[PDB]
Amino acid sequence: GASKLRAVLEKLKLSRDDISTAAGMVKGVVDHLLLRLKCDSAFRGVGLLNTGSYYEHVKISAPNEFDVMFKLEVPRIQLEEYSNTRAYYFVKFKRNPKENPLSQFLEGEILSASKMLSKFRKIIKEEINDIKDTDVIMKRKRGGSPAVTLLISEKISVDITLALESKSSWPASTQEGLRIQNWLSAKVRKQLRLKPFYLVPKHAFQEETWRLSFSHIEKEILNNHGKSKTCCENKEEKCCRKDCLKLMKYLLEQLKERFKDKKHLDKFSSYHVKTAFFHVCTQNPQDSQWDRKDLGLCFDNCVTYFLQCLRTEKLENYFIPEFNLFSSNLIDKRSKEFLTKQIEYERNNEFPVFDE
Ligand SMILES: O=C(O)Cc1csc(Nc2ccc(F)cc2)n1
Ligand SMILES: O=C(O)Cc1csc(Nc2ccc(F)cc2)n1
Ligand SMILES: [Zn+2]
Repeated sequence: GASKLRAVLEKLKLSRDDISTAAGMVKGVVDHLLLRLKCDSAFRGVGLLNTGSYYEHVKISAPNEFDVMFKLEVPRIQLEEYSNTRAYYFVKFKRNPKENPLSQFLEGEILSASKMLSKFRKIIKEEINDIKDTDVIMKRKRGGSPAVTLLISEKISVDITLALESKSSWPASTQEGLRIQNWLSAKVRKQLRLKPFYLVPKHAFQEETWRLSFSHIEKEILNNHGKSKTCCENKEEKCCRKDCLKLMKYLLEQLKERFKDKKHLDKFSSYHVKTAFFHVCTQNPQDSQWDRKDLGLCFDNCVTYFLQCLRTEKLENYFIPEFNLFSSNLIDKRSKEFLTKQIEYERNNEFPVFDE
C-alpha cells in the first residue's frame, strides 16, 4: 500500500547529504564563472536565476546531475514568433535609442543565439583551462540549451544555460496558460505574470531562434503550492503535493533505468512529469485533495493523468497551451505507446518497480 510509497520517500532521503555536498561543489564553480562573466562587456548584468527548490540557484534534475541558469537583463526586447511554433522566437530590439551592449551579436535585426552562445562558451572555457588546476572538463551537447556541460572530477555533471531576461509583458501564446486561478487565485496569476519571462537559445532543423522559459515561476508555484497560504507551514496543513511529484519523477527514472537495454524511453524527461503534475494541481485545487494521509490516492491521480496524456498523445506546456510536448514531431508514437504499456502495468499491480 502507501507504506510502499512512504518507504520509497524514506529511502530517497538517505541520499540527502550526498547531493547537498555535490551541490556545494557546483555553487563554488558557478560563482567562479559569474565573477569572470561580469567583467565582460555584454555580460555585465549576468546573474544567477532562482530555479532550485532546495539550493537557491542550483537545481537538482536527477541523481548527481545539476541544472544552473545564467540570466542576463536585456532591455527593449522585441519578439517575433517563429512559424506558428508558439514557443520559439526571433529576438529583435526596440528601435535604436543608442546602441545596446549586445550589438556584437546581431544579424541584420535579429539577435544571433549562436553568436551569443559562442562568446558565452569561450569565456567559460577560458575559466576551465585558465584554471586547469581544477578537475573540471567540458562537454558540448547538441542543442543550444544546455549550452555547456561541465564535469566536476567526474560523476558530477552540471548543465549551464544562458537565459535572456525580458521585463516586458508575456507573449500572446501564454495568454491562456498558467491556469492557476481556481487553485492559487487570480491575484496570484496576475502577480506572477508581472514578473519577467526568459528566453533560452534553442532551435526547432535549425534557425537562430530562442525558446521561452518559465523555470522561475515553476519553482515559485512548487514552493508556494497550496490554496491555503499556510499549506505545509504547520502540523495541521501537511499536504503531499511535493512528495507526489518526487514519486512521479522517481517512477520515470526507475523505468528508464530498467529499459536501458534498448533505451526506448530516452526522449521522456522529468519536465514531462512536472508539467503533468501541474495540470493535476489545476484539476485538484483544494488542499483537502492532497491530504498527507491520502498519499496513495494522490499518486494514483498523478499517474492516471500522465497515462491519459500518453494515450491521447497530448501534454500541453503549462504556460503555452498550444505547445504540445507529446506531439509526434517531438516523441514518436511508438515511444509513447511503449511507455503507456509499462506505466499501465505498474499502476495495475501496485507499482512493483518500487518493491524491495
Ligand atoms: O493502500 C493504501 O495505503 C491506500 C491507497 C489507496 S490507492 C493507493 N495507491 C498506491 C500506489 C502506489 C503504491 F506503491 C502503493 C499504493 N494506496
Ligand atoms: O523546460 C525545460 O527547461 C526543460 C525541458 C525539457 S522538455 C522541454 N520542452 C519545452 C518546450 C517549450 C517550452 F516553452 C518549454 C519547455 N523543456
Ligand atoms: Zn502543502
